[PDB]
Amino acid sequence: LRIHNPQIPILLDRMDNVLFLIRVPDAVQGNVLESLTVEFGPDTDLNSIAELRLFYSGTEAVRRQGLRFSPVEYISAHNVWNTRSANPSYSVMQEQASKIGRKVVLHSRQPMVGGINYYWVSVRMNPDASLLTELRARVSEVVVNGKKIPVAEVVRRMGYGVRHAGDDHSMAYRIPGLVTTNSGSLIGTYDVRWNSSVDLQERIDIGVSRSTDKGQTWEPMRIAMSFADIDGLPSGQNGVGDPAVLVDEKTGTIWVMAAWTHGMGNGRAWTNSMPGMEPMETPQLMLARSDDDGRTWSEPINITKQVKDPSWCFLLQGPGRGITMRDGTLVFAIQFIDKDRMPHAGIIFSKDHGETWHIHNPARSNTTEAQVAEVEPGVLMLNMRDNRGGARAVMTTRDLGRTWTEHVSHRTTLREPVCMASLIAVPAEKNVLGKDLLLFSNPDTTDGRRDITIKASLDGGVTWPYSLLLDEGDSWGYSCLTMIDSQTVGILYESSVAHITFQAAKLKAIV
Repeated sequence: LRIHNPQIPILLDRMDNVLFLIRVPDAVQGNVLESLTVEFGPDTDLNSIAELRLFYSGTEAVRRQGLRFSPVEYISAHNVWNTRSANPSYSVMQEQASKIGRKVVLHSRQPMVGGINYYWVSVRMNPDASLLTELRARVSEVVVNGKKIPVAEVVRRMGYGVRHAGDDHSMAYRIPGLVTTNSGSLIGTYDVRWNSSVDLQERIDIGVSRSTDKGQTWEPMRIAMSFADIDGLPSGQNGVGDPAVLVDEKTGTIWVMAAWTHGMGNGRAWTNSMPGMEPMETPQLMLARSDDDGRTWSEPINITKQVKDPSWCFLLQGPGRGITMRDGTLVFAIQFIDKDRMPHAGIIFSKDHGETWHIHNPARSNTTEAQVAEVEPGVLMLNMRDNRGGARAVMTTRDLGRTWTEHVSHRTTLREPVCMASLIAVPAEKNVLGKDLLLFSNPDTTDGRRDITIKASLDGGVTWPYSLLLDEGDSWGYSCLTMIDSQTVGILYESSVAHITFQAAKLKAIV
């Protein structure tokens, strides 16, 4: 008998969350799993827990290869009819408890099938529980047919599903970006993929979720940018996506940069984009600004003619977030497909608070999505998705992209499955550790998007000896980081439990 505690976020806004997965390998037909006791750690706040229920799932398919802790996904992150509770057709509730003591006993009575039997324990939190709650629990005993068969450290963390599949009648949400305003508000940005999860071209708008209480609650979604019916073309041929967001820091202005595709049938923009300058010729590089803390958004500003070389097939921002430099320069990461269809990553910047923008030179060939951070005063570090595979490319520039210098961590220190990644810099004076800090988040693998992990470095990205695993499950993998306050990191990412998941974690739990 085995018990697995999955390292996945426990969502405050869910009615079910997988706490324990239980596989009974070779049961005797008719034997009853009579009781099961879960024991919470001494420091666990029991007032934060609303409910605990035991579920009996069925048996297993005979040809399913390997040790498995479930026959199917119990709680869907894609079923637009229910992403918040367990699918009743996969799990049969055996008992549920609302009086949560230090120990909670759950009973079943189910006769049980010969061979593999699946059980699991769900936990529902109070919707107002602290997002910094750490939940330590274990199955202290299991009783099967009168016997206390043996059972044989996982720290669970909370989250909030800022966007679920089907929310507000949108099939999917993707490409998260996250920043903190000058007033302490959190701005979450993302694709609103209405008809499906497919990339541009399609009906896609830029959505914004705003929180003023460090992520405990999120205000209803706002459409910060849309071109639904610009020239009478279908909104499905007027999509805008892959947003990047930044805060000016001196002005307080919030900027969102996104790529608007016009026409293009129902094909993919990455391969159908062609050179030129006009909207019908090539995708447009668009900006939208908010000067009231993200509540209201301006009409789109088209900066294509400012920075796009006519020979490029495609110019777009690097999705996620941008930065303000110490000297006031606003900087986004950008990527462009050149005339030969070779992609390059770079940076776009403005020295006049967003009124005008400039691009110098590409950092590296055959790279796409990137994020930029100021490791040292006047030194920008570009961390790039590299098509060669296996590892992030890392380069630094002191002249805003005129010349680029390889970093020692380049193609070495940060593995990836070729996926978007987030990088931010936190000055010593702005965090509880009192040291210059880099924070990095991506799927910590070389193959497959899973194991979303925050990594920290105390020596400018040469070494990353601190990490925090957030999500075991498979996901679409994109993520974005910000500092909530001096003590806590916030991450908005595509998880195995919600299309757009927010989590907060104490800096001291990582370092």
